[PDB]
Amino acid sequence: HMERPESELIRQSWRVVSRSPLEHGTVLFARLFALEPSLLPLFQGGGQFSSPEDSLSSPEFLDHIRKVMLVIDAAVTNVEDLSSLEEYLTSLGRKHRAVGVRLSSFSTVGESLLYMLEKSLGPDFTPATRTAWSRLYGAVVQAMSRGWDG
Ligand code: HEM
Repeated sequence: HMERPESELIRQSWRVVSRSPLEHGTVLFARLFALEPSLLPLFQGGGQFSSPEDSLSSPEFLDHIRKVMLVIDAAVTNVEDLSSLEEYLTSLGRKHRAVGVRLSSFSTVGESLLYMLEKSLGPDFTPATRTAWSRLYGAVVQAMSRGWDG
């Protein structure tokens, strides 16, 4: 349950972001690392003390930014009803727990998301657009938090 006018604020703004997902994704992660810098070591080359062993164990950053935005894409596609994605999102959450990402970190992503959108859109980031994106992202996180034994 999210109604057409709000779904449409989301579809439109996402269209602008979708012109350049890596560029905007990089803004999201930069804010993210400013807020939680301890997440950096989870990516290939994000360590101060790591060998080339991480390159295969760990995700590469720009590649993973693509994956993040693809998942957000699916959420947008299902903005009006998100239940067909809960299976997946519960599975994705489990993966993030498995490699040491705290649930609390996904809040920091939310802020970073709103920050990216705000930079991306300026006055077009209307209060209703911000609120709707909180609801949408919160719903995504809700589904994902299922993978944390909770
Ligand atoms: C602090 C935030 C985040 C960190 C540190 C992070 C870190 C990682 C890491 C380390 C992996 C590799 C997982 C593995 O192969 O075991 C990964 C995979 C992934 N992440 Fe994230 N992630 C974050 C947020 C997100 C968010 C918000 C999304 C989507 C909404 C996302 C989507 C993905 C996807 C799709 C994969 C691929 C997993 C697969 O192949 O099944 N991540 N993430």
